[PDB]
Amino acid sequence: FTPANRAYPYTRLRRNRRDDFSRRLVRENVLTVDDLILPVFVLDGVNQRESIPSMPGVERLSIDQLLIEAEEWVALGIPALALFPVTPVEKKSLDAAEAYNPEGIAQRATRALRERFPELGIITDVALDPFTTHGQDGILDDDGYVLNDVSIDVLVRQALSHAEAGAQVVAPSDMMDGRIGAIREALESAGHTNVRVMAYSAKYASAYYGPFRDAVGSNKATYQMDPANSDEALHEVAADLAEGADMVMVKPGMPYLDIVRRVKDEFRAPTFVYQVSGEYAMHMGAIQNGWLAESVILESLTAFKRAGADGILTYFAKQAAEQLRR
Amino acid sequence: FTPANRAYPYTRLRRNRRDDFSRRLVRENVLTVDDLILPVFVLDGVNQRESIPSMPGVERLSIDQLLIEAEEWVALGIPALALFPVTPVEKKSLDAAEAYNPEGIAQRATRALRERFPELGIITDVALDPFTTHGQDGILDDDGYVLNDVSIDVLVRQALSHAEAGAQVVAPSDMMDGRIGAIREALESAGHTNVRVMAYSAKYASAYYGPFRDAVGSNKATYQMDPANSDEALHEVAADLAEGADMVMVKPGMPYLDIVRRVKDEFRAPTFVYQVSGEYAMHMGAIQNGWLAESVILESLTAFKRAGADGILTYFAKQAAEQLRR
Amino acid sequence: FTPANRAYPYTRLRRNRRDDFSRRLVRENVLTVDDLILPVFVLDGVNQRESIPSMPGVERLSIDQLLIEAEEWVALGIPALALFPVTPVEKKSLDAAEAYNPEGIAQRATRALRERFPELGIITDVALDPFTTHGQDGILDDDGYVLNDVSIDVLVRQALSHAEAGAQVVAPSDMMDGRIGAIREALESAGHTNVRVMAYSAKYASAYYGPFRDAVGSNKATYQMDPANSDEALHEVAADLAEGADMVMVKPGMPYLDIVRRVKDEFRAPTFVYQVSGEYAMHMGAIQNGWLAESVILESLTAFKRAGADGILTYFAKQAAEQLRR
Amino acid sequence: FTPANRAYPYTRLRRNRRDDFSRRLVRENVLTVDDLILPVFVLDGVNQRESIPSMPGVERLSIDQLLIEAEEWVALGIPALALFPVTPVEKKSLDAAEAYNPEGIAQRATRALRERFPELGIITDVALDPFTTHGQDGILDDDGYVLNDVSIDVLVRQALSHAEAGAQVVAPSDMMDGRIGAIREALESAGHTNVRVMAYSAKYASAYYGPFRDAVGSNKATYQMDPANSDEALHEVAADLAEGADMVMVKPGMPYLDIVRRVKDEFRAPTFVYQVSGEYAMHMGAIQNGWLAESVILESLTAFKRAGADGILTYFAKQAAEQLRR
Amino acid sequence: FTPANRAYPYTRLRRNRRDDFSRRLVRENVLTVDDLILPVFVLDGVNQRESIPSMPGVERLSIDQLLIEAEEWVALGIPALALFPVTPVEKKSLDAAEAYNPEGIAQRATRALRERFPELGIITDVALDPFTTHGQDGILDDDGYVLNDVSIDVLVRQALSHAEAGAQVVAPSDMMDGRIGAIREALESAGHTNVRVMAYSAKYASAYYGPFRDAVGSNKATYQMDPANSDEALHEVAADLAEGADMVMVKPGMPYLDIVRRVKDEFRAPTFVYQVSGEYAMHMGAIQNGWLAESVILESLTAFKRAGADGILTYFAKQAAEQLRR
Amino acid sequence: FTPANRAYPYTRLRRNRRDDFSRRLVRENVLTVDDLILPVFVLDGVNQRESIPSMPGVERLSIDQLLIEAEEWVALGIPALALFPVTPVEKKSLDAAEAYNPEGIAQRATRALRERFPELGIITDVALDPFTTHGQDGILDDDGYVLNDVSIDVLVRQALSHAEAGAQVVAPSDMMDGRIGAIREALESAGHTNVRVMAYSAKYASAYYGPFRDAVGSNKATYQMDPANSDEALHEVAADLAEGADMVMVKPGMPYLDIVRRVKDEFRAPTFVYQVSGEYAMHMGAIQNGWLAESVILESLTAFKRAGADGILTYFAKQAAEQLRR
Ligand SMILES: [Cl-]
Ligand SMILES: [Cl-]
Ligand SMILES: [Cl-]
Ligand SMILES: [Mg+2]
Ligand SMILES: [Mg+2]
Ligand SMILES: [Mg+2]
Ligand SMILES: [Mg+2]
Ligand SMILES: [Mg+2]
Ligand SMILES: [Mg+2]
Repeated sequence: FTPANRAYPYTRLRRNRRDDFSRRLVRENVLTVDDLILPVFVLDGVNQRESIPSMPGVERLSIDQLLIEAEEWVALGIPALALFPVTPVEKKSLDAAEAYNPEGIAQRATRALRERFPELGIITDVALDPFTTHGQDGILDDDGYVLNDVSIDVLVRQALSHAEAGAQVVAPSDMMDGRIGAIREALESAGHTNVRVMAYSAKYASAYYGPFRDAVGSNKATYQMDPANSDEALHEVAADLAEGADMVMVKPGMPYLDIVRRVKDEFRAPTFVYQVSGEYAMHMGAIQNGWLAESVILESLTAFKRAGADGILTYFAKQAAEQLRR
Repeated sequence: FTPANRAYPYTRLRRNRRDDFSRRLVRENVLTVDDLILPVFVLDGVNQRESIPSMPGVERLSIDQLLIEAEEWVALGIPALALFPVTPVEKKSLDAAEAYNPEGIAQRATRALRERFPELGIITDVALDPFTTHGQDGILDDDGYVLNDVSIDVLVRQALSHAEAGAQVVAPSDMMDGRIGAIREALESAGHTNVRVMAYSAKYASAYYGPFRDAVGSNKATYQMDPANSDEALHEVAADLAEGADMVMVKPGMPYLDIVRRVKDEFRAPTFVYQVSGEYAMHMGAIQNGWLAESVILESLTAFKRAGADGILTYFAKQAAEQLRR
Repeated sequence: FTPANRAYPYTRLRRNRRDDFSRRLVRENVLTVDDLILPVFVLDGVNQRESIPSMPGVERLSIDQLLIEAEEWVALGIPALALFPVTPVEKKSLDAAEAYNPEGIAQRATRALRERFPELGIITDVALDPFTTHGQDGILDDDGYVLNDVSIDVLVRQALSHAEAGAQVVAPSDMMDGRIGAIREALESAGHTNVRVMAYSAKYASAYYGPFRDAVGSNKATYQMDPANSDEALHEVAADLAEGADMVMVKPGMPYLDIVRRVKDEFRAPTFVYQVSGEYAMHMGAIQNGWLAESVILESLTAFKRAGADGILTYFAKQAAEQLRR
Repeated sequence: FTPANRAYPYTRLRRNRRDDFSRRLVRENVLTVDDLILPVFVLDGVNQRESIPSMPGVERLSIDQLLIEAEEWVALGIPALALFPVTPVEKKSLDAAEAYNPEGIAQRATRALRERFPELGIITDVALDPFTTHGQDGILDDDGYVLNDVSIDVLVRQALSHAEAGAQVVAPSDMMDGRIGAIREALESAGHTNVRVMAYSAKYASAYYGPFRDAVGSNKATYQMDPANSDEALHEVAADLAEGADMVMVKPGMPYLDIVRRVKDEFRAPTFVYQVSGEYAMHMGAIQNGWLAESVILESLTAFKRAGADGILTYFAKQAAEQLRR
Repeated sequence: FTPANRAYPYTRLRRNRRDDFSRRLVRENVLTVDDLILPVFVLDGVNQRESIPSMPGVERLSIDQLLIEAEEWVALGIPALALFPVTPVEKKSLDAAEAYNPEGIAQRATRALRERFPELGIITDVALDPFTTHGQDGILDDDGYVLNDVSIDVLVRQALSHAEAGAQVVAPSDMMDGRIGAIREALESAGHTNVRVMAYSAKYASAYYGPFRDAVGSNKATYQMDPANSDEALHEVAADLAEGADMVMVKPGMPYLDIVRRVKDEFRAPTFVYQVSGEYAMHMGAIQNGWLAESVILESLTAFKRAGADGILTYFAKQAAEQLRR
Repeated sequence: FTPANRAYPYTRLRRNRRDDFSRRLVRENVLTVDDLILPVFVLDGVNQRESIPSMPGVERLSIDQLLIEAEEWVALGIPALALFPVTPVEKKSLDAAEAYNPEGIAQRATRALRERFPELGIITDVALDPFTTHGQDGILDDDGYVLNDVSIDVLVRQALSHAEAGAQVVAPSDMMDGRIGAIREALESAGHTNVRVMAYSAKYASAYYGPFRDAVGSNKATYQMDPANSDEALHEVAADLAEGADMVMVKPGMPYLDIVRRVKDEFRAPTFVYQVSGEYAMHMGAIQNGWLAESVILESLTAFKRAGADGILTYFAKQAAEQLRR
């Protein structure tokens, strides 16, 4: 940046703000539907639609209902969904075998969506915490610590089962060291040459995941990042890029826009951000109370674009796409 | 940033995360009470405390009551308050003369606080919109446009009145071009050599100010910044620094943490951020609903520190200070 | 850095200095107990406490006494100790076998502290100079030169014995080329996945180690760095990061704050610094003589934080923690 | 900095360390006598040499004695002296008039030295605190605050008196805002076109000045810098360069070597550093006690060179010069 | 670089130039004997000293005479010699076997100097052009092109024979791709752990080598660099650093000071420069004609230091060392 | 610079060197005649050509003879001449009045050339040293010091006289501070809006000017730059650009190519360099002696282009132009 000796009154920054036409001409960023990814909670069974108290307006959907809702998501131009299965309690186990079951919810939903909506991106969640008995992040040693490499073995099986089900993108959310490279080598070995890996690169140990936990039915500091740390996120992303990630993600979203910006600025790679359950809930609640105008939805999403995000995982994706088409 | 060829498994970023002691050693940023500024809403009477509906848990206080609660804020070590008077409708006018009234709420509160707590920082609000007939940002021309230099004349008189009342800091929130230099020159000519000017430098035309209206009882795009614009913020800050600001501020806060980052990175000057009414209300609502843990408060405030903020204007200051103490 | 055309009298840098509250608000760095690591000299035997003339106020402690003193170090919140055994003269030998003895002082002290204070970080010293016959840095060839790779073989055995004793961090202080990578591969091979390596990366051939030598009972230019060289430190650290170090350290401390700064700025990695025996002795002596106020202790430590250090090895850690709690 | 993929064992940084000749070839910085400035304490009488208790080995000297010892300093090639007069208590006053007295100690010493050693640089101290009733930094208001611009008026008269006495360099150590520009303009208007101004630009509110008080016989936070602050030093230096300083100084020295580094790196201007009384005393005390080898003197001074200093104000200048000669 | 708004007449850059003492204080670089390497031409036989018409004052020396002259080079403090054998015509051959002969001139001279002057650095020339029949750079294919990898095989044998003879540094001047890595691996494999490799990294196809060719008794564009190219030199040096060079050199010298500067600035590695035969001859000739003052010698060498060189190969090394001691 | 992991044998930098055509394609810089400025020595008579002993092949020419040879220079496409008058001793004086004489050699030559070759650039020398009694650089005070601002008064009158004579470019070589701004302001006030000012910005106190004295028939350290200093050159250039120079020059040339590089890199402004009399003489002497091939001329000039020069003042301009043509 060079200020170029710009000085009032020769320079008045209000002149460009004076009229809509000039504000439009100098506008640095615009949000479009191309930027939006919808996370969706997927139930077992048939003809199920369940509200989530902590996420007003978001429903968990059985696969038949998901296919029905998706017709309109596609009609709105939403490029991709991110699937989050709501695992039946009885399918949770010590070594998370359900993660790689070809008849698991994520795998079934994937095959169904790929057949019905061939152009719709399906991003699966590579993660053991939907399948472990008490939502722990992976396979535990005798001290209750999440074992890094052993958990990766299971994550790899899971990633392969998602690729087999036809997922165009797998997104590992587990925060094990080196899992991106492990998953990429396994995809490459098995001939899944074009399956994208969207790394959750700089994922923070956060209070903002609370409502998601309520939605899926479920310590973090030994794998997820300390919210205090910014330089560390660069090291996380550099490793995931070296290991072969096609896209890198920051999570949570708005509370870490500084991280989105540093990551985009330093690596110039496809950079994604998750506007998490907590962010959605606090915005929606404030809107319902009449504390915040509905225009806050697009403002919050524009923030991600300005900060350098290429795409945004957001529960507002349908509302935003509606407000963008209109 | 040099990645220095760090690679798994020689590099495992979980090793520093393994134990609390190493997490503490590598922790990049820590919030303290010396980062906190409490905004307070000030009433015109005596023995008055009112609850604000759209800001649950925030009260408007008469000066006598403000003096009482300030005992607690000072005991907690909160360095400064930012005063926001709740102007009676009868004192509102087209010329905003109440802005520089020696017996305006802001002026009376300042005098009372400076006398009772000589070490407590008082930051006054240099702004016409609390004093105009319908909350417009300044003096209007025939077209209803907020005239720049003519509004500045009033803001200067107001800043001088705050300095006369003993405010250590005046904070112009008006977003007229060149007002920082005009206020600084007036303060200098009048001999108020040490009155700090905290510029609201990069202040966005935002939906997040919604609940503030409910607190103080009140076209923004022609003076406040387009949320889409990041480069433009650097030009705003550069001008305010040239014009004599001792500190510069980004507003709103969490939706603009990338802006905080860029401003701190490029200017290396004292950088402040406002966690605005809508950010407070969003968080408080989710906490009250039991959707989010109370730990999000410290998490939200830590973000500002990590992003580069030196100080945070936050309605959570007392709560935060009590959590930091214990 | 962009100066932003800031000019007296519009800019007066004394305004922020005018009051405690504003000095606090703009304060760029603060020292906390999270930043402190205490080095401790450990004797053989029982019920031993020996003063060190060249390090007033520092005592060498047998393990029983160390456990007793540690209760209070932990109570003060000191996150970690760095152990320096005082090796009995008769246990020194040509090929430094004592370095890896499971019944060596460092190994015994480690097991005792890990059991008694499970949350306290134990940083061991990976070094052959406590175990060689005349304090030489490693294994000598027939010319009296310290052989690089042969010394690393012994250092690796030692590092493994520390990991076996339960040390969470091993800190190689030997300045052999490539020892960080050698030690990391051996830790990885043996399943010590989470043992941290705190590299003494840029360690200078220094006169400031004199009192430490007195404390432990003991040429340098062929392995330790020439104090003239700054660019070279970057090459040292880049290699240690590539080789898998979790933290990198500069030593001595205050005489090399420029190096701390370059290292933090260039690599953005966890950066440590040793305020060595000589630095402690000259400060303590000057304080005892009434030449320097006690406030110099916290000033010297604040310098490390400002310079970019994440943690500081300092014999003042107890005094500083006391003065920070109070 | 490009690490250029250097890796062990292809890269072994010990190879250049192997022999004295290669160490000499790669040596990045060398101290010489042309880096050294000797501060001297000057008495008001004749045939006077006094030992300073808190600065062992440093003497206060009458002008006749100063002239004698200067023969030795000149023979050693020390380029400049910095004069610090020891003002008799009777000459101290609220208006600090002695500061510009044509027969003040500083003015008499300057005239005598310029005549006797025409090639020797004389750096005078532009400062009010040697002349004020109780060593306060400048003229006080009713509240006991050091008034900026009014103190500057006195400093300007003083700088002019030093120039009239023939000083080649005036060095304002007062830390008033804008004094460099005010002194430069006065010097220019009076025709002292070639009088250099060595600004004390980044001078910290430090405990390290303790022994200086014992030498000269004498709220600092309101003009001197907070030790925590690094970015702020760049703003101080930028202003002094704009205002006409020929050289800029960091003070104290070794506790602020990161500041020396940053200042040299960003401005590429002649950069000076003061190894202050407390740094001297710390080192001298440890040497006298036999805790540190006398080689620490050259090591401490080499640090300044490596950090970026062009010149060092040091009480060790004569000792250093004798060591460099032999 | 930030100009810091420095402006005449507040800034007059002549003030620092006014007096010797201040010019000395701000002087950015100084040449010392530590910077000098003497190239020497070595004859077969005994009691030989031959003048070189194109290099006035430079003599070729048999080994006995070289030992005699070296006593004084060592007395002057010259840290190292670079040896250039004058190969007997009858020892030149198709496959340059003389390069690795343990009884070759370079090998014999090396053993003799290492025994007699153990502290003197001996830099040998790894090159096939002294041993090929018509001074071609290496082994020719059937088109007369210098084969890269086959020539490296011979260069490696030669480098090993120099290490065996005791050379502390080998300097490959051949400009084959990858020879630095090949030579380093062979040195490492054979246990020559500390033998330095001083790469001729960015060596240009130059007319300035003419007199050297006369001195040793002897197309270039297919291996030596085009004098037009600057970016290319960075690629050359990056590769040599990756391949394990301890020092990197630019050649010729003064006509490529821009390259010295870029190389030092970009890599921050030990950077050397050869002031070649042509540079020496044109300076010496101009001095002998009375066209240039003798002071041009030190000026030319100071240029290398200012440009960023750590050491200089120069036929003026004895004259310069004399003029530096005196 | 990103090395982009280029490694042998995948990267072989000899591949582009293999054939003339690829060498031509990758060639980074090319000298042309549009880079060349010819300095010429101008005599006061008619029918005069004199050989300069210390500049073999360079002639001093009367204006009539200059007009004749200029036919050839123009036919070769040389864009500009730099005039250096050879002032008769009778016209030399303490006040240097001949400098602005409308019938001075420089003024007469300019008028004659502008009329005869309207497209040929004429660069006059703004300098007092051709006109002062003993070749001193300007007007002297009682101490023999070259007074800055008083010399500038004469230089301004001279620059105006050159502009009146029709010079398109005035080039002040005097090294007084602020003279560029003073000349620019005078030219502007007099309406010479398009007269270019080519500042000698970074002109070193050099031995390389020796033969120039023999050409024109004639303490430098107090105005010309110390050869040791590089950072200082950037401050000199920044000032001249601020003061209105259209182009800036480094002098001497080849000994300061790092300075050319830094100046072009930092300012990106039209950058010129003087291959001075001593550089010419060194090269010419070696060529005449048969020590160096005539190809060194183009090699020396290509260096300037590669270093960043836009134009070169060179006594080889005619030779170079003839070589470039053929
Ligand atoms: Cl004030
Ligand atoms: Cl003067
Ligand atoms: Cl014109
Ligand atoms: Mg990771
Ligand atoms: Mg503005
Ligand atoms: Mg190392
Ligand atoms: Mg200042
Ligand atoms: Mg190469
Ligand atoms: Mg100049």
